[PDB]
Amino acid sequence: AQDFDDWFSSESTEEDQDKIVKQLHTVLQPFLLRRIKSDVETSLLPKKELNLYVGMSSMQKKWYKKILEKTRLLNIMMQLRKCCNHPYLFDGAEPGPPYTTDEHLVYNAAKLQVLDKLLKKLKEEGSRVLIFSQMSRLLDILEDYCYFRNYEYCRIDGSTAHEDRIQAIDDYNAPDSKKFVFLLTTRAGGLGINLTSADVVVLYDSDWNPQADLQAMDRAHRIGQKKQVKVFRLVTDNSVEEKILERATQKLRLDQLVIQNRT
DNA sequence: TCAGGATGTATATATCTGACACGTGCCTGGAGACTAGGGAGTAATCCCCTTGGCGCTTAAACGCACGTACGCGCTGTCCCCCGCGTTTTAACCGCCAAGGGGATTACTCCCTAGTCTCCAGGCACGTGTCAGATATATACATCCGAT
Repeated sequence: AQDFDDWFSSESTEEDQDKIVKQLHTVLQPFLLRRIKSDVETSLLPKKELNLYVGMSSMQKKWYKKILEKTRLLNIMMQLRKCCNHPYLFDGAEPGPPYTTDEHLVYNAAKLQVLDKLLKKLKEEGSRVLIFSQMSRLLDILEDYCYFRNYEYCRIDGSTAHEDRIQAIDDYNAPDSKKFVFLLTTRAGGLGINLTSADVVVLYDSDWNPQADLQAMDRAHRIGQKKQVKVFRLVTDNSVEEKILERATQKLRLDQLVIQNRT
């Protein structure tokens, strides 16, 4: 790898004039054969994105500052991603006992406040949303929030057997089906699962590996999809999520400069 | 169940002694210079630990059901151990003898350690092998429980 990693001049970024990369274009030419889905009209429909930025909530603003300045408050970087997702995960941020599922849950979640409105705006359009979230515990908050709004939902997350998985996917992929939100996790098993009878997914949380979220949005974008599929990605503002997305971005963009110019 | 005894438990009192107070001499804790080296701060570099997860194999752990054997309660029946009176004898002071042992308090002085300077042999670390010990199967021998 010394002749492969370092010789390539620090990923050919700070010491390249689009020449050494041109060399590697033909270096690994006779080893790979990558053919684009653009050249075939299988999905025959390009995808769409938003990167909507969520003004961070109030009680979250308390916690994020609290985490910084010095309960198992270890691995700080991901802890801040919990605060950026929902403070209710911190065991105590939510109002104490007794426990009720009401609008107070919606207030203390900067993403969910924005997400709630958009979940309404697609209800009238006959869309069915496919939430993909990290930290399966985060699903439980959405699950109960789904229970609060009287929405049709089913869950297929980790620790659910495939026979449970297949009946769950049938409920969503049924003829004249009625499920609106169907929960998963960013991994959600292999590519095999068929979600082409859908039109909108939500990447509630981003990931370090963009390819790990590339195929997840391909779950909807797979073959047979006729209508346009809409993919969301909530991004916390002036927080840890800001740096993760660009970290994914440059790793994502690394693919194009290396692979996406051969064929 | 109630009156009849033996035993601490208080009471007050004369006596012994051993804590408490006081004064001196001596040594050591404090003040004050001087210095040098131990540790605190910095800043590379590599490896491990954390917190979220995800998917898979495969034994253990759990639950359920007979169904014994044993933990427990009762009874009996010794026999052994406790309470009490009676002797008696061994501990416990007091003594005597002489000398040795062990602690101090000086003096003296050899010799054996620490303290340095060089300098090479240990020994630890990073490699590259082989063989001792598994794991399976596989046939063998060898208790255990029911006819």
